[PDB]
Amino acid sequence: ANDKHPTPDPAEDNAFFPSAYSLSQFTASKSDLSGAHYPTPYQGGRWKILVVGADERYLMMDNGTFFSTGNHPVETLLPMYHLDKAGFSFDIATLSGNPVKFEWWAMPREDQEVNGLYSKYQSSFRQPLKLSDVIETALGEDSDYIGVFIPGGHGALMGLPDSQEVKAVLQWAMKQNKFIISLAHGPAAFLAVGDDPLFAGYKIVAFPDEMDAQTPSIGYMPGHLTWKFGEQLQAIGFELLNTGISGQVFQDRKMLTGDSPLAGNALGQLAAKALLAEVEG
Amino acid sequence: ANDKHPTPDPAEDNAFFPSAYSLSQFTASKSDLSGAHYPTPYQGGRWKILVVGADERYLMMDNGTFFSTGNHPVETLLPMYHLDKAGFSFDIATLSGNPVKFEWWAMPREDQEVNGLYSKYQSSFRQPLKLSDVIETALGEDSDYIGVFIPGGHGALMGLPDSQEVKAVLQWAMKQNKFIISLAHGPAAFLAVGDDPLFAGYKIVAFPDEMDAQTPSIGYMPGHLTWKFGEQLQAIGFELLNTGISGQVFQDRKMLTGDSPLAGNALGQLAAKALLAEVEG
Repeated sequence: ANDKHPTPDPAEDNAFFPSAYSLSQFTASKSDLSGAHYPTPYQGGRWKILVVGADERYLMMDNGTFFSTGNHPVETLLPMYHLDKAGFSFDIATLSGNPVKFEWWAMPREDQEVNGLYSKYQSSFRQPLKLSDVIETALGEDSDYIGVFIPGGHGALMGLPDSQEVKAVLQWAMKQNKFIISLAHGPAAFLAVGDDPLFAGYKIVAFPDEMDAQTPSIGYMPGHLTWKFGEQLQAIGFELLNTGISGQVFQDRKMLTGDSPLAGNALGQLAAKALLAEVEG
Repeated sequence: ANDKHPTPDPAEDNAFFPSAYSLSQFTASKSDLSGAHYPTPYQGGRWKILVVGADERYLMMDNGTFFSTGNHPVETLLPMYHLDKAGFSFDIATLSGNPVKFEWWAMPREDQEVNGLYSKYQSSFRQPLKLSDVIETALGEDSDYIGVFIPGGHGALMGLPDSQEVKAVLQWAMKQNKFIISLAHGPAAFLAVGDDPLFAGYKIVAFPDEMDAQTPSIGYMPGHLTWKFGEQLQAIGFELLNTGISGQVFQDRKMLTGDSPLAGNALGQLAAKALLAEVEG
């Protein structure tokens, strides 16, 4: 079971899940969720958070094979767990309006708390809002969103990075001074601003490009990525604070980020703290 | 293959492929592709067929499970095979721009010609055009599209039926008197016109709602459809000509339709014929 060959995904031809060996290395049956206790949660009932998920599971590799990916379930659910306990609700959307796609092979199958949160929001993940509608009717100056959460997973590398709709959402978050929460490959979505220097100088942590060039060696992916989101973010003004991963998180004003799936819990704590602080006043 | 239990799709939670039993009844290792010989095929190198495929594989059932579907490969590749033989090219697009999703469980693995056709357009199916780009520059008054092809498969029931972009394509096709080719569940895409009476009085064949209501009994789908595309088509003026399925195709002006996966070959011949007759007009 310590095999390094990518595992074929029967749902799609020439598609592969991470090899068994890489799975034993980067996934676990339980998550490290902890410290999700907030004595004074938000009771206002107005402020919620918008989640922009990935609507595609299959990412094209340089060799033509499809990496069977999507949003990373730990990177998505842990931050949501803390924010949920902090008293905030979530609206879930995708660009196409099609179901959010998770990397189910990374789901902690024996983690009761994490599974219970997905259960709470499964109807929304499976039948999300279409982002265009949210832009049309739920943003603007008096939106009920206190922030936007863009989870990682390689699924975030598709659509989001060059979507005018994502650009609209980011422009709104900045113009209305809202929280922008992301981690790992999630920050690839920030590239949607194009050459609009909206994020010049911002400091973030994100999944290291170098590691993406390395995981295929143990079959985590069936080929290599066709572009590097890290260098692109740097090209438009972001300062990447990390070169490795350790579950590190960082807050630059209202921009909260995490470096990888290891940062799921730390990010949840970080954001819960920031959001509660703002409503506290 | 006697097993009638829906088969778990490992890529997605609570998603199921058709039961082994239903597959033995509705799919085969080879197709009935035949008579794809056109003595004098089109050689002008201009006219093309626009293909609008399905970008989503998971359809929500009435019981909350997902039917692991997509476009039906036979319904898709046979009409294309003939038109290819006829000398016409194709542009493949999806609403989101995400990869066309095929019901791979129905692909004839032992069909040489069919598999070779897929290989030829493999890159376009996996990395299709986004419909909005096609609408911005490929339509108009002097388009190179001689017709539009919308293949079936239950994947066609998602996105297409209420897409404003599909509406633009169909209103355009009708205004410019272009061929509209579809079969089985593909005609559900015609509902995109909403309340435009454009199709009043048209005769077409399509997969019967009555049949959809029963396939779940043998595990073809993990639940039942949440709506009936046939009844809605009738509600906007379409006259459904078929009660069951037999490979039946019909031509009413430039509306060319087939009744089910069985109509793939005949629709290809019908389309090839109609298009060849016009180009020589």
